[PDB]
Amino acid sequence: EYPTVSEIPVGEVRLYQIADGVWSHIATQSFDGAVYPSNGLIVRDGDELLLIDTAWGAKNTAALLAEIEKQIGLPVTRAVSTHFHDDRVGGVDVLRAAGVATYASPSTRRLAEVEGNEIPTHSLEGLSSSGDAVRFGPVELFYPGAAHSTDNLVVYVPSASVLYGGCAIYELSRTSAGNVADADLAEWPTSIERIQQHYPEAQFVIPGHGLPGGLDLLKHTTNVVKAHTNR
Ligand SMILES: O=C(O)/C(S)=C/c1c(Cl)ccc(Cl)c1Cl
Ligand SMILES: [Zn+2]
Ligand SMILES: [Zn+2]
Ligand SMILES: [Zn+2]
Repeated sequence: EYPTVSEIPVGEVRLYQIADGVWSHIATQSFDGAVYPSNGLIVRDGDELLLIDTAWGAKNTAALLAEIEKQIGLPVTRAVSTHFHDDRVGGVDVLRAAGVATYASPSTRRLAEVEGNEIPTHSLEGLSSSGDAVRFGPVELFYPGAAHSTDNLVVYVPSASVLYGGCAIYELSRTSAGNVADADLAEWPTSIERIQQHYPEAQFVIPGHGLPGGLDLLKHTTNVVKAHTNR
């Protein structure tokens, strides 16, 4: 029932209800002649919504907002980008022009600036050291350490036991490493270990791209990363 890469045409956005007031949003994008899926999260915050990550681009993000307006009908007041790559911050300008307050760690904002990507406005405090956790409305933000990127955060929704690992977590069908240009391969397994240590009760784990599963995705990503390490 979860929408796959092949069912979403580029430009469109699907929403998937996970629990009471917890959705993921799924989009697609073309890169080097191939089509990739991309996940984000939507968490109800009273009568407002917390957005996790853009839909990979200005066009997709504008369509994500229109789809939230149509399907949920509650305002997105804040948004967090979980690291600095285009699939997480591409569309921040759209969010900001819509009146959304955009957030990311100081590291993420700096790395986005250096990369020439869109820069979230607000700086998240309390996430400077590996293992740091901070509450942000209806979710907990967690810096597990460097993994897919030095700045990657993961998001936990306590009300529904939903762990959003972002691009630090691979889907099961991905058996080889993606683009690891900005990754810390040496530390990636340890960082996943921290996620496991801090959210062992997680029932529903969302990767940055592809289908969700359980906590098996953590060990799965460790296997792929270590396999790539021995390439
Ligand atoms: O594998 C991933 O999860 C990501 S975000 C890969 C990537 C990188 Cl490393 C740089 C740039 C862009 Cl656009 C993307 Cl998609
Ligand atoms: Zn990335
Ligand atoms: Zn503001
Ligand atoms: Zn990604």
